[PDB]
Amino acid sequence: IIGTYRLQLNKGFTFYDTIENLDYFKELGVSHLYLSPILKARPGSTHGYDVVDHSEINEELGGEEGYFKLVKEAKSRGLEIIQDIVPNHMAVHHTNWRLMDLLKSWKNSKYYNYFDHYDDDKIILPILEDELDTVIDKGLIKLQKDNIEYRGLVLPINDEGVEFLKRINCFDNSCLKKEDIKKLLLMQYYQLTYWKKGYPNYRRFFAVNDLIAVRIELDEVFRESHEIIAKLPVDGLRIDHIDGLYNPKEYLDKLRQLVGNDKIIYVEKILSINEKLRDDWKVDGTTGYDFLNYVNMLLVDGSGEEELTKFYENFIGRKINIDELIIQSKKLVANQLFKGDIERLSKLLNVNYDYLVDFLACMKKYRTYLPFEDINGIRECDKEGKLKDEKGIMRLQQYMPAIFAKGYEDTTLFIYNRLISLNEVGSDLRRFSLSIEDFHNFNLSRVNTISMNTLSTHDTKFSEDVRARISVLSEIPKEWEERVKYWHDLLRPNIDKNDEYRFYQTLVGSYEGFDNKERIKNHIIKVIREAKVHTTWENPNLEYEKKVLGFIDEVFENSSFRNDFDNFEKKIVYFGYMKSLVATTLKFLSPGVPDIYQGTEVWRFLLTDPDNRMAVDFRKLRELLNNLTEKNLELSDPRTKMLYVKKLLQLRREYSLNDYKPLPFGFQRGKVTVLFSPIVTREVKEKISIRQKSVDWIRNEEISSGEYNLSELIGEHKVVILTEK
Ligand SMILES: [Mg+2]
Repeated sequence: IIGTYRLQLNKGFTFYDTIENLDYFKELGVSHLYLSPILKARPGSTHGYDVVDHSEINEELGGEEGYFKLVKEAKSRGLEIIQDIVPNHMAVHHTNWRLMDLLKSWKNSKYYNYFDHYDDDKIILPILEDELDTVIDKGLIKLQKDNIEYRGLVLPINDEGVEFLKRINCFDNSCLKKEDIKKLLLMQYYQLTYWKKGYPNYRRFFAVNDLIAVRIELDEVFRESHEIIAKLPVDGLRIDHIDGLYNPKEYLDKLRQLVGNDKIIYVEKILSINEKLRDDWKVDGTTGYDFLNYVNMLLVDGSGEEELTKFYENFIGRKINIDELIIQSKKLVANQLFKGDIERLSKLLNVNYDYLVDFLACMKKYRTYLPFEDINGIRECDKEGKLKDEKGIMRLQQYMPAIFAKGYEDTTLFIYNRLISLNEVGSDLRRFSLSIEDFHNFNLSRVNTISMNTLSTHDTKFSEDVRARISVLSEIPKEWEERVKYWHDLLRPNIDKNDEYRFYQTLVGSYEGFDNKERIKNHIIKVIREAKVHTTWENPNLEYEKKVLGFIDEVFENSSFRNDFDNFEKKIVYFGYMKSLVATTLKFLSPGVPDIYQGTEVWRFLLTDPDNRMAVDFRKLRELLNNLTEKNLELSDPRTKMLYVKKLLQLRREYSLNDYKPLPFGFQRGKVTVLFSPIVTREVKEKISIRQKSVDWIRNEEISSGEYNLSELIGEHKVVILTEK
């Protein structure tokens, strides 16, 4: 109802670690703690999306005891929970006893249909670090009476294998041959392979072999997998990857039936160019990528579009067309990561493999929702009317988001580097910037929504503050161009200029001094592997990657670069905070519910997961909150941003806001007016009329009715908030 605060739970931050910080959250002003998944995940999981037991609350977080202790402790200071749940899939680990049961007994297992496996004879688990023969030859498979172990993974032995071991009267590695181990493995209901020379014959999360989907569309599977979930004393739920479901609508109807229509439910689901959530999803919105990108585009200055475009082209010496890039990247991922699944979907749907890859690469939204959506939702890419089997399309719909996500989010976003502050999850790189009236129209359609407004998550490519700095370049492209050409002649890098160009922008976004350089180094390596041009996760080009790492060591080692960059960067950083405050105000005061990624209630520069997964120093945040004040804060002081978070969450509790009236450079909701300027490096020339005695809500300094320059109202921060009386 007022604000959500996302916490990344794990062993290093447990239910008890949360309990210690409840007074902080309360005083910050937030109403809901937005908890990461809490069912038992693999031991040591830093994130909890690799579920291994549906019927138990993760002991590494505090177990069932800690959770209810947390909840009751939290409610006792007006804090509610929105609990992240993961319906679609589980992890291949021995701690997943349901899955082990299927591996042991196959058709005799009650969990035979709980898992989305393709074939009825075997399951192929491409999880070996080497060829099976090599693994065996190295003796990396340890035998017991009734189980094998590989790299700490325990898998059971079926009846036939155990009969074999009794025949040869041998139950450890000492009393049998390598070809005996071989024979034993070949007769297991599971067949282990090298992770690169095997297609899984089961449905995954995207292309993650470790994760196998559960068949929640079957009513027994849904009941069992939501047994603990249904008992949770929580105000709300967030649904991970709902687009993976065979029938999301049916799933939401059963979830609503289960936990009642009063709970707040958000879905993780990426919306495209004009899409909205299905009317019949009894759901209160998404986690807010739509909002994020609307603000994100608004922060970008349109007048720099042509110049940034032409320089990018000139600097890499290659023109890049975005629509072809998107298309080729989806086709790249279809063939590289999902060839096995698309081969099967071709046979199921009676089409040629290429036509089907062409169709998936054509889809302009993440997926269609037959049998509820009409068949003409696939009409436009199925130009030849080949796709007709309803259930086949229903089946295909489960893979459609994986092509969009892996092709656009995890490939295109790491290649088209014109201005990477835009390369975000849920973005549309076909557009560049957005207007205030565009922003108003977006809000107008959401005036009564409680959907999340967020600018940073555990999956966003960057934190909001990283994007705010890089977007400043759009306002000063000429100066930007000068710097890059000098840096490029100064350093003489033996690498792809697209990688080099990428790096510079990343430094601009994330600069906190020329130390701690392993973060940017690891990130850039991740970037170019995602890009899939000179290297990949499956086949790292160690020779190229070393050139890239060499370049970055040279950079941090070049006094001329450091001094030049440092001086350019002072401007960026100064203007970036401004954009960040504008965005921040927009997040708390637009229609919808504002979300806070842990630690980002102050300045915080996070790159891509896993960099955005670093520990948050709550002790420090508490000390800042303790010493909070409204004068004379340096813009770059962390208390400046925290001040906004605390005062706008507070605003949310005292002033009614259900109302939205657009202004040329702001908007009104009740007795609240927001005035801002997304452009920050140039003085805004506008007259503004304050009709009535108002209060600067951050400064608590009354402003009297009258005409004003806008530049005087918004001052250094580029945003003001006015309340009446
Ligand atoms: Mg995710």
